[PDB]
Amino acid sequence: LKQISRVEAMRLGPGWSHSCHAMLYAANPGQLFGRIPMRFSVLMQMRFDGLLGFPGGFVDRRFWSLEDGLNRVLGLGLRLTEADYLSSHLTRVVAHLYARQLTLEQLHAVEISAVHSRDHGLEVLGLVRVPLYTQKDRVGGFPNFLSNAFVSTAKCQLLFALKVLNMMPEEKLVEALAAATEKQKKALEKLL
Amino acid sequence: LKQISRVEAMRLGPGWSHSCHAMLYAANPGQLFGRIPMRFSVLMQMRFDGLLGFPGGFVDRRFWSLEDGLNRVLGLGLRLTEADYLSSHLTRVVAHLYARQLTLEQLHAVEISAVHSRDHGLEVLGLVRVPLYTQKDRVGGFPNFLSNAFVSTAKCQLLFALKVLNMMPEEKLVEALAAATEKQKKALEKLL
Ligand SMILES: [Cl-]
Ligand SMILES: [Cl-]
Repeated sequence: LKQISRVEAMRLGPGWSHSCHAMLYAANPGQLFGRIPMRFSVLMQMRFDGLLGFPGGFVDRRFWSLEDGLNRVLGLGLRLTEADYLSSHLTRVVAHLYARQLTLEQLHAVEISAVHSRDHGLEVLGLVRVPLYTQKDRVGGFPNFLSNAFVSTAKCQLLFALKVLNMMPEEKLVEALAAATEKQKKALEKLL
Repeated sequence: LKQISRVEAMRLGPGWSHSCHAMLYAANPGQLFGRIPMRFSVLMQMRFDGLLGFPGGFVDRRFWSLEDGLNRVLGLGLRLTEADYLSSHLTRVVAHLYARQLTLEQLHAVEISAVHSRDHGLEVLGLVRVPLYTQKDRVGGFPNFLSNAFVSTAKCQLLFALKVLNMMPEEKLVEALAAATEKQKKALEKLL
């Protein structure tokens, strides 16, 4: 999945569309069932098209910079800047990823704001927290989560961000994705 | 997937576990992008194990009837009865399904209550609305939704309930599931 610099992406022809998305996350000192460390909580959402993705959407560059556009397309009813920028990937779409660490209290505030948003029940069908832990059965939690259906680029963006923000070791991300994919294969083999 | 009567399920040995779940839904006169009829909204949720399911959980029959247990395990921070019962299926677990039509306003109230619940961010990671429409590309909406990962029995329960409550024609449910499964197959073929 080709990476491109923000400033080079901005020079692409008018035939290129730009999407901007935000990964909002918080340290989570919670312990599921009092024994499984949650470590972090990340917000994703169910989109109108039945896929999981990050808050955000397409930015009309006739009106807005990437950052000004981002803040207007989050749909969370709620100021991200270049300081929050992570990377851009070619998917004729360039997908721009931003990330911001909040307190867990602030992350909950976003969830509350979201349910009261104007976009709730239209383009956004509900927020979900990503489980980053893996249960003893080696599938419950993050591997199962990664076996859901994601909008183009979002799954790759999630895994990229977890790595580069030092939220999970690369080895554990590789394992979780392998477990997810094996699960999908086995499930499809039962059906076919 | 074997069906069993409620009263026969109640006679099963102590080696059988019982789960009770609720499908809360409302008529939705909304039109996505002003052209796609939404028809109904149904609530599901992201569980702690990274799978989509209905609100509910295991009922300890040493303490509660199926109905008394159901109302205590919803996790929505909020009275379902035998009148709301739909069916029971053998999955060593019997999965009991209940359903209740609310106003859209009441359905939104449940979403608000849920984000403020004691279980939010523990066993429940967020509610989502099911998109029952299909976009012009024949995958956006319900087929994509059905391509997510579901906890045992939930996907079958959803499709069963949509049929028997006359919310979607059987032909359209069959089509949506076929589209979902073909999508999963094609996606897995790209990876392998
Ligand atoms: Cl576990
Ligand atoms: Cl469409």
